[PDB]
Amino acid sequence: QDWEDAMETLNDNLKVIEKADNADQVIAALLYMLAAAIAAATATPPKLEDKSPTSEEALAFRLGMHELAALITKATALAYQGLVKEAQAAAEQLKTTVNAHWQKYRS
Amino acid sequence: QDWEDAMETLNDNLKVIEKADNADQVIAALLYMLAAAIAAATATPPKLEDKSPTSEEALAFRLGMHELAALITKATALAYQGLVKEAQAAAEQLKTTVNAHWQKYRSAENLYFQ
Amino acid sequence: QDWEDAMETLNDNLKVIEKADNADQVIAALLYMLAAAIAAATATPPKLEDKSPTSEEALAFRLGMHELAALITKATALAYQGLVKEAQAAAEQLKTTVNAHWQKYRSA
Ligand SMILES: [Ca+2]
Ligand SMILES: [Ca+2]
Ligand SMILES: [Ca+2]
Ligand SMILES: [Ca+2]
Ligand SMILES: [Cl-]
Repeated sequence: QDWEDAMETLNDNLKVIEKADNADQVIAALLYMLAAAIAAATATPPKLEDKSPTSEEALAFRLGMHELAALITKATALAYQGLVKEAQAAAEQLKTTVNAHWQKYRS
Repeated sequence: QDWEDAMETLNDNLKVIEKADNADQVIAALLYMLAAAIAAATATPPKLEDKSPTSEEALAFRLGMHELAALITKATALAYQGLVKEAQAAAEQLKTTVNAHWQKYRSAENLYFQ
Repeated sequence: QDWEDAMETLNDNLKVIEKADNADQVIAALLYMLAAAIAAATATPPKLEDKSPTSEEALAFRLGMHELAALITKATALAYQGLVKEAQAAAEQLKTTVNAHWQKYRSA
């Protein structure tokens, strides 16, 4: 999947998490988000199409995707413990961090 | 030897997944693969022994191992849902990707000058 | 968020694992450790404040954190199979790794 596909998967699974009723649906959605965040870190967003992958700018992009994976993993740990509303709050919060990355690198 | 060892762990656990009878057996094998994929991205394969770790070619290698981690994680999501046949099919697909990475970065010395 | 805050989360959750009685307690703590290791790889520790983020020294730091995430994930696989004592022994090994990394990268 290209970068925009991975971002769509993040968007689609955030919507699943906010409507979820039990931990298993929240964890499954977070695992799909984690896979997408890892994939996004290996892809090239539009704003970086012609940049050297070892540039400071490309590294900052990949680190930003790694930050998303950290937050997704923390929300997975909350949900694993049965703290489903807490994991849902964490997902709502990391929606804004995902959005920051999306807006920075899209188009 | 670290990269070759990780690749062996990937191949070993793909066989576990093919023989698995339930979701928990598949998930455990995928978690071992994910650990080996992450470890492999910190290793230097034979093809890159002489290159700067900050070179483009070394980064491309690391991102290729991260691609494998993403496929493994997706298979793990399928197995967590109970979609065992689907996770097994995803694993058969990532075997092809593991093979491609292995052929790209392994030592080619047996093939020199053929 | 601090590199130091991620190191504290790793330290805290190693104590949780050492006192655990069952696999789910170990798995939850390992997942918090995995989140912290990933987060730490995106931070700049004091030792690296004077270096380019694209330097070999910064890359070695990030790969040391990735190495820690691999060990954490392997301990999670052990605990997922019910091998609680094995997972706790793996955690004792990564205590050493976390300590070494802390000592290396703290202080400018
Ligand atoms: Ca597409
Ligand atoms: Ca069988
Ligand atoms: Ca503190
Ligand atoms: Ca403290
Ligand atoms: Cl076999």
